[PDB]
Amino acid sequence: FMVSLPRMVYPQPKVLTPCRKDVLVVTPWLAPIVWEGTFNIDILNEQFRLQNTTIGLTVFAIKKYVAFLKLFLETAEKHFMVGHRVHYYVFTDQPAAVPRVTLGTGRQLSVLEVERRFLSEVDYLVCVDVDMEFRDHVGVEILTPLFGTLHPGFYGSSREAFTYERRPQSQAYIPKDEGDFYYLGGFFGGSVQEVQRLTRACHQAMMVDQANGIEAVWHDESHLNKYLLRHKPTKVLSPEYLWDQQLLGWPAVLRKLRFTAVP
Ligand SMILES: CC(=O)N[C@@H]1[C@@H](O)[C@H](O[C@@H]2O[C@H](CO)[C@H](O)[C@H](O)[C@H]2O)[C@@H](CO)O[C@@H]1O
Ligand SMILES: [Cl-]
Ligand SMILES: [Hg+2]
Ligand SMILES: [Hg+2]
Ligand SMILES: [Hg+2]
Ligand SMILES: [Hg+2]
Repeated sequence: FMVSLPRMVYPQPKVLTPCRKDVLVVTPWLAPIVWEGTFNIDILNEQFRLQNTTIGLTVFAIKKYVAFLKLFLETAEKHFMVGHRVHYYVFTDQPAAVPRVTLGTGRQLSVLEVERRFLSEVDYLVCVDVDMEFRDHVGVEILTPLFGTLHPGFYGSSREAFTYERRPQSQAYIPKDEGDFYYLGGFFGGSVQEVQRLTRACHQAMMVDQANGIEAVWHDESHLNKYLLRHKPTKVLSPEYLWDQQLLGWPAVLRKLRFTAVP
């Protein structure tokens, strides 16, 4: 049950004025493609706060990667879901190496040394790589049952150029005449149920490949792409959500660089 939104004053949407004329803002299966300018964050914040939404953010930090936690968490505190309940889940082999980061109210962090728990603690799960930093707003506009993110190196490429697994012997196999986009393995999410279904499917597919003596060209990411090809995401995030300024610069098509690789 969703309660009524309160009176709100904002610019009237214009039916005869396209949102963006330079990019595709909706997929052929009617899933929004999230770009700056396509959403009014005030309306979305209201909708999700009225639901008392809790977002889980998971990251794996093994060995040397634990050194990326401080910047990752510090910037997440400034840009990730500010205003909503957030639960960070840090999976690491070095519990004592996790930095003591100051968190805002309503936000907590759990260190898990290396899943029904997720179902009772959060509404959505966002899974990302730790050797990154938030540089701008990453909010509720991304929340949906299942979302994938456009790889910054292939968003303007033809499917034939996508680095999908091309060997029929692999469960991640995708022929040259199939494929919508090339999604990143480093940033996906959705409801806990959908995320667990995706990870469960990926795990099983990778076990089958292993038994068959084959490893997908881009490992987990290859299987992620096969999954999202057969189970269309309900929202697709633009490259604004995972960029590498050192390697790709800052093109005009990107009004904001929200989450980026650390040089
Ligand atoms: C079109 C192209 O060759 N782009 C490459 C990127 O692919 C590459 O980033 C890697 O991409 C592969 C999949 O092709 C994996 O996702 C890997 O994890 C990425 O690091 C970048 C950086 O090497 O260089 C170009 O942009
Ligand atoms: Cl992840
Ligand atoms: Hg718009
Ligand atoms: Hg996850
Ligand atoms: Hg997997
Ligand atoms: Hg996967």
